[PDB]
Amino acid sequence: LPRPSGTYAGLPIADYGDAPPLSTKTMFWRTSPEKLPPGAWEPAYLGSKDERVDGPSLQQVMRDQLKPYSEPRGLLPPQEILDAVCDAIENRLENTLEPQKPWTFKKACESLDKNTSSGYPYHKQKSKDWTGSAFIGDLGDQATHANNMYEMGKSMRPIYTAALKDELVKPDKIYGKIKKRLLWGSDLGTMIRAARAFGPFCDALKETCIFNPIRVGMSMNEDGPFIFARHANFRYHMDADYTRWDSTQQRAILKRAGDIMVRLSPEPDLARVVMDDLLAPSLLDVGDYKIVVEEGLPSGCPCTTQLNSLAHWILTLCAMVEVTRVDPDIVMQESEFSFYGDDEVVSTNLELDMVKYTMALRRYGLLPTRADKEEGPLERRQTLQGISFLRRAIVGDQFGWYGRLDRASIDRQLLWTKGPNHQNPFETLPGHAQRPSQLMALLGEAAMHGEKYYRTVASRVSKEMVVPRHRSVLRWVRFG
Amino acid sequence: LPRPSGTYAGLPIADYGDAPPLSTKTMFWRTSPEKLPPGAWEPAYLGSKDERVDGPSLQQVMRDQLKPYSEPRGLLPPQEILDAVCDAIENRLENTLEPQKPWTFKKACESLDKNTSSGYPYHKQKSKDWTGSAFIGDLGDQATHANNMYEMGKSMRPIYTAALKDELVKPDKIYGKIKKRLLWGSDLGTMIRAARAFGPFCDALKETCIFNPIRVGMSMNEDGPFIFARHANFRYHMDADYTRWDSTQQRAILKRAGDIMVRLSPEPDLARVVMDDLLAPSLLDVGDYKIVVEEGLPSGCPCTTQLNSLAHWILTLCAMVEVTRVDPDIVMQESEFSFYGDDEVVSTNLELDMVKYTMALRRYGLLPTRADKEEGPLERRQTLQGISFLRRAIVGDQFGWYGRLDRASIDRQLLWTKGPNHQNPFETLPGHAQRPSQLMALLGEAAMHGEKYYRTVASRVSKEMVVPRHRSVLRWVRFG
Ligand SMILES: NC(=O)c1ncn([C@@H]2O[C@H](CO)[C@@H](O)[C@H]2O)n1
Ligand SMILES: NC(=O)c1ncn([C@@H]2O[C@H](CO)[C@@H](O)[C@H]2O)n1
Ligand SMILES: [Mg+2]
Ligand SMILES: [Mg+2]
Repeated sequence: LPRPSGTYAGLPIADYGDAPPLSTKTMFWRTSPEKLPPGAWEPAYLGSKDERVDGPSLQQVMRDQLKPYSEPRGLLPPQEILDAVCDAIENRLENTLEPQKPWTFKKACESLDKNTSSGYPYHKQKSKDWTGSAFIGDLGDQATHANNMYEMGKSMRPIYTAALKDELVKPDKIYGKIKKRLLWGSDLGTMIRAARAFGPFCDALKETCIFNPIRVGMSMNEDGPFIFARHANFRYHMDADYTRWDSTQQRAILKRAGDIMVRLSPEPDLARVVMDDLLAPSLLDVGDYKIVVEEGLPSGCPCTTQLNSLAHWILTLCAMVEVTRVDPDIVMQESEFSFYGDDEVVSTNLELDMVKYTMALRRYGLLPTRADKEEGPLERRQTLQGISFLRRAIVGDQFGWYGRLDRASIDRQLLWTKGPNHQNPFETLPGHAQRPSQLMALLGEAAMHGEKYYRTVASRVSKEMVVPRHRSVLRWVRFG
Repeated sequence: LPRPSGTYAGLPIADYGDAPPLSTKTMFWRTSPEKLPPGAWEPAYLGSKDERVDGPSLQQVMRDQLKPYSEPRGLLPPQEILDAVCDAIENRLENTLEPQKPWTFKKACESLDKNTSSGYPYHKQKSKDWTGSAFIGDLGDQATHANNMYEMGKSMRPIYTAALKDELVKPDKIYGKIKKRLLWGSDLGTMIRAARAFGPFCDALKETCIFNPIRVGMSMNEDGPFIFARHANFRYHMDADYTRWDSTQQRAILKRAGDIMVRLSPEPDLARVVMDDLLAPSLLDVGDYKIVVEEGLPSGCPCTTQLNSLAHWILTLCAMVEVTRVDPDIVMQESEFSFYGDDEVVSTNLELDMVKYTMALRRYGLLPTRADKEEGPLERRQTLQGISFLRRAIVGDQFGWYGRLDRASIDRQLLWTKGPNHQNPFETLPGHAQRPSQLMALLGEAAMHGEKYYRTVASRVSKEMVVPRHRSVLRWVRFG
């Protein structure tokens, strides 16, 4: 790790790799031996061992995912606008966030998801070194060292591990041009430091997820109705529907978001050291090599999705301010935003030139796309109905607004179920005894589509009855 | 109690009275010996012993309050409209209310406010016969008999006790034309029966107070923002601001509201017996006599304020349906209502002829009044801002909507404090050690008016410090 030399997928090699091989397995199993409807989604490509198609290696698929990181960046928004929007944003957070006490090492440790990997360098499930209150063994060593560096304000180089997302995808991403989504896996030391540094801010932010636009932490079922009611106070509604959000980010933008997180943290000088590490040119371990990724979002650790949401807030406000020429905090008097990483809903009373708005977005290097996928510009509508958020269509009736999962995704979840990793997606789980709460929730989702549809998906079990009456589950899913 | 003969205050005497004399005391004490600002509110008239003015007897003041009950009633809304709106209303409640289990005698008993009177015939504070889990002694006898009548579906005649409200009033109601507000005090037996009958429905209703328009049970601070956000989804806003709501009610309207409560109750046949008793010509004990009050609202027991809110819903929908000619449930797709007894906010997208709307209201015998108190018709506005609800002005900024208590009422609460009953309102409590949470809440209210105003009312103590910074209490009062 002196200085880089060599190139992989268009990016500089900084070191030999330590990551385990990409997974060739999926967690999805068919729920029935029957034949899939034509055009059905299926688990993403499993690589050379994947019986369904002869395709490239997982590594080559990953190589494709890394291309956008060497694309030239877009332009910075005009400096004066950028400063004004960041100030307005930080100021809104000062007026809303409840000041927090610092997180302990112990709190940082309990916060981590114990079911995912520790990443570099042990790449073991976190629970495997977890007593219930602390990390011991290898993980305990790594945790404790990182924590000492944190308290001394000393810098550590994060090391991320590249992976590919096991998820259902439309058949074309398997039988046409193979595509599978890139994942950044943080290292345990970095997760510890980020958690201690930023946990307080993130908790304060979540408590605020209804009246601030960063919606991370919200309950669709509990908060959706209030949040959507808010959006509906405004005349115009839209969704830029971005392509490649994370890989098109500018670190310079991310650093402005980071500055805000730092200043709003209980231990700002300790949190600066950590943020500077997160945002410095990143080491990504693709297996054979660790490569240097200077640009785009390094999406590994616990609080990046808030960092990303914050960057999104900054950009959206920048574009709106540039076009309408109204002050960032005045725009926020006339608008309601929802952000969750790249996911967005923007509602405003302001009269926005959509051609200019799209061009500004594209100029910052973002890739917004129209619903109909035709050559731009973005459209705006005068009804919230039809826009979506967190994968749920936004619906309004006489009782209020709410998020509804579309019939296709409901159908899909009836066709697949989660289980241990395996090679052949079309295998049926022999367990024939799953889906406790899952099923119930699916009844909930379906009830919201009317009795006709609900009666069909009440099909059914098992392989314990019986079907709750439609009225009853509809009432239960919408109301207290 | 055979049949009526004789007249008191224009109403028929049915029996000799048993009520204690009207109170000559107030619970309010000055917080300081200083002289009141001119025009300051003061506790209502205390009768012949009231040092501040030579005025009539409390009884004569009450006699005046009873006049509206012998006024001829207004017209019933056209039958076809009345049926349609009631059906739409009952139907909305069916789709929203979570079905309930019957209340036990024990549950009915614990629900009662133990700090108020038992009314007829013991007129003792309820706590005085209360073990912590059951009524013993006299109250136990009365409770247990009423409860047996309830379970056998047997009818009892309610007996209400007239009182006059001890509250702060504008000086003119003390030094000009004396006025003091009539109160109906239910009898313990009736409270038991109404509670067992209607408690389930009322609890189911309260759980629903955000997405149904009967707002009884709401928290201004917690629910206000969501509720007001809902209202703000609509274009037009208004408030009929009624005079003498309760005394202008038609029992026939109240019975339609009652029918709905009955059918939506877990023990409908038992609840019918009770509702028929509540709504039958009522015995009101004014001291010397029990008089028969056939019309207006008998506002005694636990659930009348929901009954009254429901009647209000019926009337408002009737007037809107009559004028706009759109179906009651379609009106409820295009509107948001809030009702709390006579207190109302009506928001709609519908294009309402306000002349026709006022005339329809007046025809049902209601007395809506304009903000400026000039000869009608009611106005509508296009902003919610400026309308009030539950005595709090409705305010909206970039964070959302919320209820704010006006500076005058805040000032007032600094000038008076609650204490034991006494004769001279200008006496200062010698206790000089009160107002724990009270003060804090007052800081909250004042913070919402800006730092300038907030700094002044931070005056202050005591007679423990210190003043929380304005930012801090503003944040605490608006947000989580
Ligand atoms: N489309 C969505 O709802 C979503 N979820 C997460 N992210 C953001 O994208 C990153 C990687 O997917 C995360 O860390 C978040 O910042 N976006
Ligand atoms: N103005 C208000 O907010 C209010 N509060 C209560 N009521 C109704 O009026 C009756 C007597 O005041 C109660 O039982 C309720 O039905 N109105
Ligand atoms: Mg969206
Ligand atoms: Mg009002």
